[PDB]
Amino acid sequence: SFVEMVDNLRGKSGQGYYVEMTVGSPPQTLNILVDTGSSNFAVGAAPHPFLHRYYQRQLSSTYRDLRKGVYVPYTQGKWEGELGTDLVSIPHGPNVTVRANIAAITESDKFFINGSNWEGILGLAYAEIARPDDSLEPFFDSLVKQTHVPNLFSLQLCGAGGSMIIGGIDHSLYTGSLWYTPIRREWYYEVIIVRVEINGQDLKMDCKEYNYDKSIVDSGTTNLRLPKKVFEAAVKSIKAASSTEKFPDGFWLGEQLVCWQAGTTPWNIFPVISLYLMGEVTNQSFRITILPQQYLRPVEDVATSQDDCYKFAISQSSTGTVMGAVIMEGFYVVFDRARKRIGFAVSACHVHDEFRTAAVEGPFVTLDMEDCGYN
Ligand SMILES: CC(F)(F)c1cccc(CN[C@H]2CS(=O)(=O)C[C@@H](Cc3cc(F)c(N)c(Br)c3)[C@@H]2O)c1
Repeated sequence: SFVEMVDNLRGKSGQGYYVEMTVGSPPQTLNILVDTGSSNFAVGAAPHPFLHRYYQRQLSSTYRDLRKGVYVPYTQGKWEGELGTDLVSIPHGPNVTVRANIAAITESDKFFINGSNWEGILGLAYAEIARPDDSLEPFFDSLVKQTHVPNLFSLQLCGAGGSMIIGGIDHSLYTGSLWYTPIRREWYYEVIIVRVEINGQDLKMDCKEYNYDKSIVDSGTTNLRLPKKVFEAAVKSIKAASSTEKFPDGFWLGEQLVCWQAGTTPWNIFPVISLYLMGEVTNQSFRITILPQQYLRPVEDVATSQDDCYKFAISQSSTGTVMGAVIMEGFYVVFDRARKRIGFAVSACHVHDEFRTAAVEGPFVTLDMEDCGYN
């Protein structure tokens, strides 16, 4: 039941969101990062300073060794492992157990994070981007093939963890309309941005620029990441809007804190960002609106806790647009694989203050008939 799956996520935008899973027989419990930006299921399978626990294959009587290796480099971080299959379940997910491919991680570099509380990663994207290649069936594909569970899941990520609902839409997790954008190609969850506004002002670029290389929805990435040209325009607009405030050297590069007296963060001087996504009907679109409460990521540190401190959670990308966790937060996002579309609605934990709120609004119509896809 969906009600049983509500609030089955913990974690952060910055260090990711994780769900409890089990692997092996008898079941070994692990926390697993939920990642719509990759397609491998991999778990720590050897001791590591940052691992609280790990998959012990010798204690699983249902483990099968595939006698093959696998290497996965992400944008940051990488791991190497041995492939096998074993029985996998999600205690606070669907009431099923399936046999799935598992990469047992034996070596890693800057993959595991100190204090994150997860021990593996669940890549929920498509086989096309699986390593070593597309012949390695991803977990969700195995889940759908071996059970009767409908081919879709939804994510409700919440900031200061959320819910992953597998097999259907939980109407209790959103208000207002659910708006759908097509999945352009089934590899990453690739979508098309047709228009960008910052505080109501159109950036006025050829819309292909917004999707340069590609645009994807990626729960495993913290920031909104933008192609260079779009990033520079965004920073220009946000800097102009917040000009009454002085920001530290390096703030706009995303690795320097800015702090304000507790409760006094000047939210109002930062603009809202609107991303218009391609609709299901020709030249119609809808927008999701992003508040500074989203793109200024709070950095919890007891040492700095006399004040409220933030990092700028928009970054320049070399890999195309990435709608990461800070974008997904506050929205109910439906990965409707069966109908090749992604839905957005306002969730119960959407960000807002007394003047402004995150929103999903449509339809909007565009005159120009250009295809905004880059490829
Ligand atoms: C082919 C591939 F593996 F799917 C691939 C390769 C490069 C980029 C992408 C896009 N998705 C990536 C973006 S990322 O910033 O590297 C985070 C990564 C998951 C991840 C890896 C990590 F280490 C750590 N700590 C954390 Br937290 C989270 C996503 O998965 C996918």
